[PDB]
Amino acid sequence: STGSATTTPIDSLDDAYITPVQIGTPAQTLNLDFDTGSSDLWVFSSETTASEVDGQTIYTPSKSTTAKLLSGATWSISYGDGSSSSGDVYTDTVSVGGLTVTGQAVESAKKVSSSFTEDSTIDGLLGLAFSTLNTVSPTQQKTFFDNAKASLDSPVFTADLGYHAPGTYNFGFIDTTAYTGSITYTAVSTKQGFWEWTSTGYAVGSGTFKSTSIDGIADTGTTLLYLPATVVSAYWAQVSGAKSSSSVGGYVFPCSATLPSFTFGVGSARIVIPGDYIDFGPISTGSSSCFGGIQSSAGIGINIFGDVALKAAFVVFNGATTPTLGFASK
Ligand SMILES: CCNC(=O)c1c(-c2ccccc2)csc1NC(=O)CNCCc1c[nH]c2ccccc12
Repeated sequence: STGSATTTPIDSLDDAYITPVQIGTPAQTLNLDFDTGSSDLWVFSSETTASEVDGQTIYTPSKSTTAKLLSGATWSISYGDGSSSSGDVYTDTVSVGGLTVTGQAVESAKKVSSSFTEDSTIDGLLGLAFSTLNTVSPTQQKTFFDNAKASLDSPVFTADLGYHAPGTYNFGFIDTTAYTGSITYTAVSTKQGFWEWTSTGYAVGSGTFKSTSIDGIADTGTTLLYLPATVVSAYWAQVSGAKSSSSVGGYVFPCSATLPSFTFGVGSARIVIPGDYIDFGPISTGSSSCFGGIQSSAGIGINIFGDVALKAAFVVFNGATTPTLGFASK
């Protein structure tokens, strides 16, 4: 089997991407944020504290003839940005772009934090990292991909995120028309539960490529590109007037600037992130100071190849017995 669904930026800055998902019988369609950096499929629901719902579409398990309460199961997750959510668990039928999993754990939110309440466009998250990160207790649950994998034509999914435009998530096949050149595959460590790999280096604009190992994660659920302070300083040094602002929480730059590209290495291959992908607009409405899309990972503890990086590429998440990642230009 295979599945294919369109993913759409939630706003004009590509702050996140939402993908429609069918849950239950009859189908309830929710727009979920496909997140290769976490492993819980959780949703706004009829159980969510009412003051914490502000425009989201909710899953109502009582209206699904295939929903079953998973007895005694709860979940609770906290992310590095400080956001969180928690609740109970149902199993139900979940479909993505034609690919169906029965008995998928659907984690129903009783509580969500302010960042989630404030994003009316995101009805929940669909985790695509490794199932070892799943938070359901006392019995850990599997991701959608883990559940679907054996049935797929090939045990893979691909992310093709658009810049200011829709893109595609495919499950079970590689669309050879969706990229240019070849796909370069690179080794993955699953030890931290992430799609963790090692970039071979970087360049800033038309500058010389610096060969250096940068370990980090391929994370569709993080907006920005978080890299070591040395690398980030080298990038922003090329933008006149750019500075790290403690008050704003990272590098900012004059909105009148033309940003250089940023290149990262995948083996001998090179993915080029155009400069405009790195512009995240005024820090506050009407400001002429703009927020940068490349920021320091110092204090995260890991580097994160988030949407800013991934949207410059066609990305293969290969869930073969030894997982790997593939990157192609497009
Ligand atoms: C800044 C978002 N990323 C993280 O927190 C994160 C971290 C992390 C750890 C410590 C400090 C900062 C970041 C490691 S892996 C990792 N990746 C994820 O956690 C992926 N899931 C993001 C879920 C998420 C958090 N806030 C949102 C708001 C809208 C849509 C999705 C979200």
